Amino acid sequence: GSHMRNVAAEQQLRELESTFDGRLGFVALDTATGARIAHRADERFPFYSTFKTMLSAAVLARSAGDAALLQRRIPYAKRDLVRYSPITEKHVGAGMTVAELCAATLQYSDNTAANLLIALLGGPQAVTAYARSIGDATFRLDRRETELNTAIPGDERDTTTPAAMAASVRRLLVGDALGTAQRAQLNAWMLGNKTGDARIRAGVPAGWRVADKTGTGDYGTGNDIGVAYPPDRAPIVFVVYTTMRSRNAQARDDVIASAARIAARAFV
Ligand SMILES: *[B]([O])([O])[C][N]C(=O)/C(=N\OC([C])([C])C([O])=O)C1=[C]SC([N])=N1
Repeated sequence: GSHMRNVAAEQQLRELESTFDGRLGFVALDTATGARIAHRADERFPFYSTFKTMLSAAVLARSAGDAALLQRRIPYAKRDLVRYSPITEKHVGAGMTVAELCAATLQYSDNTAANLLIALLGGPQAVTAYARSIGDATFRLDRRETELNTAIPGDERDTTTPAAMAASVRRLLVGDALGTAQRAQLNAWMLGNKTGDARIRAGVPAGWRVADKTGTGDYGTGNDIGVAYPPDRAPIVFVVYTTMRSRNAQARDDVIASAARIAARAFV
């Protein structure tokens, strides 16, 4: 890689942003060198479901000191279900274990699972407190699902910046924010994500393994965060936020894939 290639990538990101109505917020970090490719890196974006990575990390951190927490069963009823709860709607009554809730919220973006885990931790402010503990001064979780997805212009609730989220994803999945076993579990869950095949995954080479978490809001908006694990070189962190409002899902996913492709080109 080189600075010149990273500057070219940033120009290509600006050109990409001109292809849709809205803003692109992008950071990629090459962990072999620390090199960064950035576009609107310090602007706030609604994080939508990508916060579920921070949420699950906070649960895992608590589980490091409570060996039974991940097996604890949390009951809930049909009245507790919010919109888009494909896994939790199957287990109304006796409910699900904390580990199962984490897997559901990470791999299917299950919203009720997220709310149950937020309540487990003591409320949304506990997720913000966890972010502070790992060095993220920017992240703020103010609301629960599904209200946190409103994305009102100028509203800083339930936002972060691409730079702050990339730093947190790096520390969580590649670095020292969590203990060994918990870092590994977070990677395992995110490697098994079911919702992101058309986003960051679609922009990187086939042999790369991707651990990602998607987000989706109103009006065909979307985002994706994660780490790619190339087969014989160092991991690369990807954070792609947008305020894109699209006519269809394919257009939105193509922008996110393209942004990842631009950074992969610069770093290989
Ligand atoms: B998260 O951002 O993944 C939670 N997403 C949602 O609640 C919404 N949609 O869910 C679908 C489209 C199934 C998804 O792919 O995540 C959503 C749609 S509009 C809105 N405000 N939230």
